[PDB]
Amino acid sequence: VTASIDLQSVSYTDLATQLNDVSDFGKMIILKDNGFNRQVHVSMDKRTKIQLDNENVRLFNGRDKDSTNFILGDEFAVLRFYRNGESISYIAYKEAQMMNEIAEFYAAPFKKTRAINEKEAFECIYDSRKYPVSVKINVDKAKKILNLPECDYINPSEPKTVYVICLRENGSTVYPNEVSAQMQDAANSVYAVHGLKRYVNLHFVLYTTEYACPSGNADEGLDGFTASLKANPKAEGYDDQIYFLIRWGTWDNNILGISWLNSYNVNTASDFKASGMSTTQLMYPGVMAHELGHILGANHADDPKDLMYSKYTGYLFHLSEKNMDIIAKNLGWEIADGD
Amino acid sequence: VTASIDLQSVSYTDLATQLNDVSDFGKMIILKDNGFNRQVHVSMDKRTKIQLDNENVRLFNGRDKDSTNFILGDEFAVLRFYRNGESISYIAYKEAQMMNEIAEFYAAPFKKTRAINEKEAFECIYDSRAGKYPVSVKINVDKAKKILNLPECDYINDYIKTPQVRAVPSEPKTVYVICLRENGSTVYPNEVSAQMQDAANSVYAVHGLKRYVNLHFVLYTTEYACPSGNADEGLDGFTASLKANPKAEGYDDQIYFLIRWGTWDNNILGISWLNSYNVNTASDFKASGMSTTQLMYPGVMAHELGHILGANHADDPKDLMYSKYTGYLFHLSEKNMDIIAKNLGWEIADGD
Ligand SMILES: COc1cc(=O)n(C)c2c(OC[C@@H](O)C(C)(C)O)cccc12
Ligand SMILES: COc1cc(=O)n(C)c2c(OC[C@@H](O)C(C)(C)O)cccc12
Ligand code: PRO
Ligand code: PRO
Ligand SMILES: [Zn+2]
Ligand SMILES: [Zn+2]
Ligand SMILES: [Zn+2]
Ligand SMILES: [Zn+2]
Repeated sequence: VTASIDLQSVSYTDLATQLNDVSDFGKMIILKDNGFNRQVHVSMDKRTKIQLDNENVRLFNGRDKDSTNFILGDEFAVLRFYRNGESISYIAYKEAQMMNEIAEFYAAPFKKTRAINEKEAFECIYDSRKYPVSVKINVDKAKKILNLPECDYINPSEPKTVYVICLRENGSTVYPNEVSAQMQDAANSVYAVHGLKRYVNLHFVLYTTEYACPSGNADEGLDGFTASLKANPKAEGYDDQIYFLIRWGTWDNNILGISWLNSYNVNTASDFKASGMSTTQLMYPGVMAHELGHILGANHADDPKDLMYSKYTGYLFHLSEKNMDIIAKNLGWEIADGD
Repeated sequence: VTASIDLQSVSYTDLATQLNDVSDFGKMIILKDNGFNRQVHVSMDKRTKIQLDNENVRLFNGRDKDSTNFILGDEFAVLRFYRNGESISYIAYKEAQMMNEIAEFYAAPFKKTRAINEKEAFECIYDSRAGKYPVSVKINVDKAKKILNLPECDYINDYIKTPQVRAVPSEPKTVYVICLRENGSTVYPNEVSAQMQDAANSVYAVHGLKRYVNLHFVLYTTEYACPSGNADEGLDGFTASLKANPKAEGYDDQIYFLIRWGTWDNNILGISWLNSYNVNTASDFKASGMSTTQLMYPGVMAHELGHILGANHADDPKDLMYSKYTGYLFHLSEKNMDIIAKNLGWEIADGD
C-alpha cells in the first residue's frame, strides 16, 4: 500500500512521479534494492530555491535519521542516501540521448581499469524489459577503485533572501546533477547550524560568464573572478550577494576550490567580497559547502569528521561550535534566539 | 524601488526571474504598459500541482482585487489579467525557435482577416532593450474573438448520465485530474495549463474547498482517438479505453479528461458524465470527460470539471455553468456550489 522506488530499474519518470506526489505534509516512500530496503519520510525543501540557467530545480529531504536527499529538475532527477557510511547516488536524466551521454561519461574512467567490484561502485541501471534509465555511483567505492589522486585545500519577520550566484567558467562544461548536488550540500550545511532557516533562504542561480581563469593558479583565478564581477554590468547592484565561479575540474596542485575568508555578513556585504570558486565533480561532494563556510566566516577545523577540516574529508556538516557561532552571527543570529 | 514588468518588451526571462523570486510571503510587482499601471501582490498557488508530460508547471495568483494570474513552466510563462472586463494574456516561450512558432501560430488567423485595430486584440511583443524576433505575444481574447468572427460554440448537450449514480480533513485530499492528449492531437503547453488553472480556481472559489481537496493535474499521451466527430460516442469510447488500459489500473477513482485543441460536431467545446465524482464513491473511471484547450475558449475544462462534480446548467449568463459559452470562470449558483462542495466532503456546518 506504501509507495516505493525500485533501485534495480529506477528511471527519471519513477523519481519524478514519486517526488511530484510529495505534499506539504510529506510522503512515505520505501527505497528497494536487492538485499536492501529503507522507509523514508520525504518532504519538499521549501528553504532553498534553485535555477540552473533559468531551469527550476527542486530539493527534497528525508528525516535526519534517513540520510536521504533528492534533487528534481525537468531534465534530471537524483537520489542520494548513505549506506554503511558510503554515499550512493542514483542519477536519472529524462532524455534518452542525454542519459546515454551521462552514462558514458560516468562509465568512462572504469573502462580503463576493470574493477574487482565495479558493479558496487558504478552500475548502469536498465529498464525492466537497451538504453540505461539511470546510473548508480557509490562515491566512496568509486574513489577507491579509480585510485584518484588526492585533491585538497591549503592556507527577522521573514528570512532574508540571499542569492548564491554561480557562474559557469568560460570553456567549462558542468553537469546539472553535479552542480545542484554541490548547491544542496551547501544550503543544508547552513540550515543545519543554529536554526539558520529562520534568518536566511538561499536562492542559487547559474549563468555562463565570459571570464575564465588566466592560469591553473587558484589565487590568481579568484583575484581575476572578483575583478571581473566589479567590471560586469549584469552584476551592477548585486555586489551584496554571494558568488561562485564553477567548473568541473580542479586548479593547480589539485585544489578543489577557494574563497575569501569571512567575506559575508547580512548587514555589511558589499564590493563582491563574498566570492569564491568551486569544482562540481561528483567524486568530491561538499566543496561548494566548504567554500560557502569559509565565505560565512568558518575557519579550518580540528575534527577530521568536520566539513571545515583543513583537508578534504567527504563530510558535509559543521561540527565545530566556534564555526557555527561565527556563521550564524554573520547571518543575523544571536545566542538569545536559540535554535 | 518596487519590482516591475514592462509589458512593452516582456520576455520569458522577465517573467521567470520575477515569479522565481516570489517568496512564501508574496511579492509586489508593478505591471507597466504605455501609461497603464497595476500594482499586484503575487503569491505562489500552493493548492494546485501541475505536470505536463512530467514537466513541472507552477501557478501564481495575485490578490482577488488584482484579477491577475500567472503560469510558470521551464519552457513558457503566462500573465493573464483583466482590463475593462476583457481577458488579456501575455504568452512567452523560453526557446527562440519555439517563441517564433508560437507567435506565427497565434498571428496566422489575423493575417487571413486583416483588422484596423489588430494591435488591440493581438500583438507581437519585441525586445526593446535591441531585438529582431518576438519575446512574447499579447492576446486580448475578447477582442480577438470579435475580430476573427469565430463561429460560436455552446455547451447545449455537453453531459451524459448513467442509471446507477464525517469532518473537515486534517490534510485536504489529493485528487488527480489526469489529462490525456488525444491521439493525433497537438496541444500547446500555455493553453493546456490555462484550462487547468481556471478549473482548479473555479473549485477553490466554492465554499472554501481548498481545505477538502488539492488538485494535481498530469498530462500524458493516450493511444485513444475519438472514432467520429460525435462527442457522446467519443466520451463513451474514452471511458471504455480507460477501463481496458493497464497503465490506469488502480487509478479508477481519479478524474480524467481527453484533451484536444479543436472541438466536436455541432461545435461542442467539451463533454463529461454529470455528477460522476464523489470523494467517497468515485470508481470505474466514471468521473471522466473531454475538453478543448484552445486559448479563445477559457473555462471549458472548468465547466466540464463542474459537470463532473455534479454542477447542472445555470440560468445566470454570468455563471460558469451557463449553457452558452460566455467566458466567465466562476460558479455563481448557490445550488451548484452546494452540490459540488458536498461531493468533495464539505457540509454547511463547516462554513467557508
Ligand atoms: C554574468 O553574470 C550574470 C548573468 C545574468 O544573466 N544575470 C542576470 C546576472 C545577475 O542577475 C541578477 C539575478 O541574480 C536576479 C537577482 C535578478 O535574480 C546577477 C549577477 C550576475 C549575472
Ligand atoms: C493513458 O493512461 C495513462 C498513461 C500514463 O502514462 N500513465 C502513467 C497513467 C497514469 O499514471 C499514474 C499517475 O496518475 C500518477 C499517480 C503516478 O501521477 C494514470 C492513469 C492513466 C495513465
Ligand atoms: O528515464 C526516463 O524516464 C526515460 C526512459 C529512459 C531515458 N529517459
Ligand atoms: O542551458 C544549458 O544548460 C546550456 C549549456 C551551456 C550553457 N547553456
Ligand atoms: Zn579550505
Ligand atoms: Zn565519509
Ligand atoms: Zn555525510
Ligand atoms: Zn455544460
